[PDB]
Amino acid sequence: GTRFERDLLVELWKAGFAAIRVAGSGVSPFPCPDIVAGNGRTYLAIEVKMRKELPLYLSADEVEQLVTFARGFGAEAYVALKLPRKKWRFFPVQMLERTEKNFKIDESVYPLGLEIAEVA
Amino acid sequence: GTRFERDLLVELWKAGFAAIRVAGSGVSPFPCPDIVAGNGRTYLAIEVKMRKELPLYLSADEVEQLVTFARGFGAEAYVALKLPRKKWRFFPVQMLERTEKNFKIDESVYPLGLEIAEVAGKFFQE
DNA sequence: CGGATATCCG
DNA sequence: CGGATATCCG
Repeated sequence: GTRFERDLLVELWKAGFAAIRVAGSGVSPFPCPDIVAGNGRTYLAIEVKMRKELPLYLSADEVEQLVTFARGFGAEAYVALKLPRKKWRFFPVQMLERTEKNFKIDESVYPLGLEIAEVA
Repeated sequence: GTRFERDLLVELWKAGFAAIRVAGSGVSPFPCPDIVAGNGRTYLAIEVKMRKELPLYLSADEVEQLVTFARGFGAEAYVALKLPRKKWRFFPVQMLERTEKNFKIDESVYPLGLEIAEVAGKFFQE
């Protein structure tokens, strides 16, 4: 829980990123994203999710907010997803699938996600 | 809160930055700034300070950690200082005055600080 | 958020 | 070295 978020930051740090947890932006009612990270070359805006199983559903609003932040900041928008017994896995927002009104990572997308080492 | 960070976040947003306050910005063993901001081309790591009057003293450790973070992340390190009845002013770490063991912003340096519009203007540098 | 000590400026 | 401030830690 708190455990796996610590694990995610420690993995990012070991991969060479300085990474911070976000408290807020002072202008929006919601804190976005969850983590921002940079290594001097690559910058990441990360929405962090844990799920007991697939699929992960994301609202259109939450994907829009993440993409808008990433564009305004100069970062790559990512979703980090933790499943039980699995390592953290990273999905560029471009990998998300659409539902009628929203977004998802289902069984067909999950295998395409990246290990932190590849993101670097 | 603080209400100071909040007010600075609003000014950064008005100046075209996507800015965020850093959480657990004291309880961590690793270096981390108060605010991190980007506008698509410029990246800032900012230590935020409010004082009734000059000088602002800054510890060697606080400045070293700010520089270390900014180097690892890929950002420019700045101190943001608010004095009563003055707008926020931004100081690149290279601009800080030195005391015997630490750092400060005092009467000689305060006038050289940048207004938020000049920081935002870095967008157009190559 | 605030009380008390360690640091340290001048 | 005296007193202002950074910092710790409940």
